[PDB]
Amino acid sequence: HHAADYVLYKDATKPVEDRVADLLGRMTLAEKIGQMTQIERLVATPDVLRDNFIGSLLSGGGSVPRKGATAKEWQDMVDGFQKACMSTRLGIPMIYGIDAVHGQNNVYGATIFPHNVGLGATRDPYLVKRIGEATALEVRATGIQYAFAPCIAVCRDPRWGRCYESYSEDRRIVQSMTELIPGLQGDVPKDFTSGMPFVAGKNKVAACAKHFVGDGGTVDGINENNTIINREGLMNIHMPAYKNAMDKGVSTVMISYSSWNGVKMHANQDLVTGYLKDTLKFKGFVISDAEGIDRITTPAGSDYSYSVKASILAGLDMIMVPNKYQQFISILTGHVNGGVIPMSRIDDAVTRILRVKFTMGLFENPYADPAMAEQLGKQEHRDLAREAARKSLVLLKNGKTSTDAPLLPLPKKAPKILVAGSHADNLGYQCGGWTIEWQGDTGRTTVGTTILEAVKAAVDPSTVVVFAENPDAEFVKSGGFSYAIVAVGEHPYTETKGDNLNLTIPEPGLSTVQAVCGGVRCATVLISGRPVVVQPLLAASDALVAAWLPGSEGQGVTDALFGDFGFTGRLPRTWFKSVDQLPMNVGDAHYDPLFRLGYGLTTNAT
Ligand SMILES: CO[C@@H]1O[C@H](CS[C@@H]2O[C@H](CO)[C@@H](O)[C@H](O)[C@H]2O)[C@@H](O)[C@H](O)[C@H]1O
Repeated sequence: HHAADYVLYKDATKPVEDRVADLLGRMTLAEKIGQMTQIERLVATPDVLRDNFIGSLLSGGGSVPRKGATAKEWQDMVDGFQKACMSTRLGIPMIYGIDAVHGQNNVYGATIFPHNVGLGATRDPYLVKRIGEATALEVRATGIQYAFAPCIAVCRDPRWGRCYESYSEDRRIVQSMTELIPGLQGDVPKDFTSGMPFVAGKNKVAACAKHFVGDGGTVDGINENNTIINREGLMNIHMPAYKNAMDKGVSTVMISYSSWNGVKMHANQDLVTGYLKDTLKFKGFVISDAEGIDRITTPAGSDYSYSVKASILAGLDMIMVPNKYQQFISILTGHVNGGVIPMSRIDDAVTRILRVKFTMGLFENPYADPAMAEQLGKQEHRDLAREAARKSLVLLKNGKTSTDAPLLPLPKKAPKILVAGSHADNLGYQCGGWTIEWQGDTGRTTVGTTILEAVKAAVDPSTVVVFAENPDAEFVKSGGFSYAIVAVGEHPYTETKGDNLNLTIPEPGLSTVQAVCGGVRCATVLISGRPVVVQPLLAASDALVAAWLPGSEGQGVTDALFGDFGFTGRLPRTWFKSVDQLPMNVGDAHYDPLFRLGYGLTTNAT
């Protein structure tokens, strides 16, 4: 179609499959293996990207151009890498990925949404879709085209450090929340074939259903461990939301570090090729987790030659190396040259990668849109996060006896009130893991409103608000307070650091609640990624709210405390009486919860 130097794959009017096949046919082995290689920005340079024909870059947790970087700085970084990739012989644009898992959370000033467990409490898939939409905008504000979300793990044991990344222990709730996908990517057309990838265009991002499969089913909630369950159970609990993801055109699937009945997912041909590709008809690309192929072996990295063979033969398409790319490319090249990995396998991997790139418009818009920068931290998105935080809250108790006046909602006008606890004025703590840093952090790490700040913004001007992080009993009794709001809970964590066999909150937390509630009527706000031992907190408190990890918009909490809205959240997980009961999930034989899945008290708006 019509100039003399015409190249079909560069023609935006041509069908995606025609463009894919036209480009594939022109590629060298080096160019093909390059496409299959994803590297950290930390090891990327223009020469590296060009010389190795690199297909993808990522920012892992906390991998940022600098602390406090603006949206424009991110765009300029991504564009710099893209300019190198576009300078190769074939000019294949790279795709840049990041964990935008509760907003564009590595980025300073990005709206931080509640983590997934709290989103499960909302039972509101349309809310989650709108969060996906807002997240896509804030990711594109930074020039990034690809989000490693949603985590559709079904966490079956809250001792797991990623339980907060799971919408629920109930697969039906996880299935419902796959609405994140068309939020991130755009809605698929009416004709759409389940398993095809889809992204609407330059204001949307490629999504990633992760981590395939059974990441939430590991023994004792040990992160990356073995999931011991028969096929029927894997298919009934851990797999269903992957089919919903196929139906919604999820562009990519990331493989789990975990094993199923002793077989590493990163080496499981039956599940990756036999099931995901051949049965579910997935036609996007399958990506490893970071050093996932290394961890096939024990010790990890002890036979990288085998790691490459096993993973690529299993059906993985793109390898999140993410650092030692030279070794990866060299070994894979050697395996192909020696006939150990057939060219058909390479061509399939590259077909899938290119399919996603062409489909999403990446060849047409390889560079960032500077007009999108202002989407970052946009007030409308914060208003959405505030709605989500409020809807996520689960009221567990509202009065010590059935005959007491209900404490909540609290009055906005009172002479003097107390706000207390380690989590009352700590933005990092209310965001939890995957916020600015990989593991999260403490204090004022980004733009947001803490619980204290939200209280001050809510109350009548005549209301005096006193803050004390850890007041003693005498301070509270002598203070002339009308009531107190006390916020305590878990510190930020991610992945194995969050694995926890005792699930008791750090001190001081309970001691502060006891001191405050002993002196004045108190509403306890519990910040956690999961159910934790809660009977002692309940015994002390007039009212208690499970607020999960509500994100940057602390006014979501006070919107419910002061009755602007009624409490509506319902537990998306079983609340255990004791960790000795675990695992214990709804539908089990000996089900003996402190609070069952679905429990939640309500209030009416005042
Ligand atoms: C300890 O090394 C750090 O690990 C984290 C998490 S591993 C892996 O990372 C993927 C890409 O960021 C996530 O999509 C996936 O869910 C995680 O399991 C990694 O983010 C850091 O880059 C790395 O320093």
